[PDB]
Amino acid sequence: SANNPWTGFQIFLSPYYANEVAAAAKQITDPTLSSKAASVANIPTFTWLDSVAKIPDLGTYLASASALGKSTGTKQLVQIVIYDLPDRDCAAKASNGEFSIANNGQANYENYIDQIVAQIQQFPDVRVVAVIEPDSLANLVTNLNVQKCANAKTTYLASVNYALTNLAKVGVYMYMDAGHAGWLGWPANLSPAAQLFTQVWQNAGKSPFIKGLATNVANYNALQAASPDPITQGNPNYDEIHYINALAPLLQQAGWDATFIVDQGRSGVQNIRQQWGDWCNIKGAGFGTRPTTNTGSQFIDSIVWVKPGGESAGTSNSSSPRYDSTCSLPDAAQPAPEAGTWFQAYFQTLVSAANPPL
Ligand SMILES: *[C@@H]1O[C@H](CO)[C@@H](O)[C@H](O)[C@H]1NC(C)=O
Repeated sequence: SANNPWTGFQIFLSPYYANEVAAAAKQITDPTLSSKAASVANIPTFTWLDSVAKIPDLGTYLASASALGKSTGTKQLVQIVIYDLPDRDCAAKASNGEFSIANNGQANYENYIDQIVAQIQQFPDVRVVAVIEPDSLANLVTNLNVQKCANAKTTYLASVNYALTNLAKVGVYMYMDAGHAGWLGWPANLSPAAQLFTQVWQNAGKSPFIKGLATNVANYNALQAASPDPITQGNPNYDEIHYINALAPLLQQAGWDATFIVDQGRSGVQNIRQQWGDWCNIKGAGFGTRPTTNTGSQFIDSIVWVKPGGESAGTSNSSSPRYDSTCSLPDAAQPAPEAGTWFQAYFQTLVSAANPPL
């Protein structure tokens, strides 16, 4: 499109990830690998607003970015993920997230959005790009047979609508999460997905700030695979570029000339999964293509690193109350610590296996 949110802006580097990376790199004993690892702190990532507790951090990042821009003559851009739906991650094998539909979820989520808007409102010289609710709307395409998802459907739609509608009022550029090629990219899932995303876009007023969709968030697919990963058999859309090429025209027909961003943060190593749906701490993953607006496609505004690599996605301990058995599969790195905590060995392999090399 004419207006790529990233062009002309300097991406604010997460200091939280930078601190995690610095602490991680000093523990890497091989000096050559340690230096490569340290350099990861210079690669832009998205900040996940996974709870209300993260909102004060957002405020600090907006204010810091504003000052860095003035000190360097640049216009700054802060990258965030909105990730706090009630009954979050409805198809996952364990509940997570501070809000529940049964305890005033809608009002509490609205207040979470309101607090985010109240921060963003104060820093108009900083641009914000937001990924809207990973692991939400895609479940409403393929997973309505999952009772928790069926029961969450109206809340997910209302809450995502509230986020889109209110973040647009402060000029946030938004990409709704849209799963990945092995989820919504199956040819038979394209049209139901397009229908859902278009209805969501319509309900939020077709705001021009709703730029399009984010794909492969927190996943491992290739953008453009050299050859199809065996996990993809049966799906002609075996990588993200095939998925995006197939979905984009369906959105265009609705009057939404949508554009896309694609996570490649953990896509450096292909052919590492037994089944396509295996999502947790996949062993042997490497950092992938660095963020860039040189995307190879009319439809793609940026390759991005949405999920920061090194933070565990779930414990492998089957005794944890938060245990999801996906995290103990033969292709999951084990032992793995609780979700959100640093996973040092996984990070070191992400660095070692980076492609292109760090
Ligand atoms: C596994 O889970 C139980 C309870 O959640 C805990 O007591 C135990 O120490 C955990 N073991 C590891 C290695 O995390």
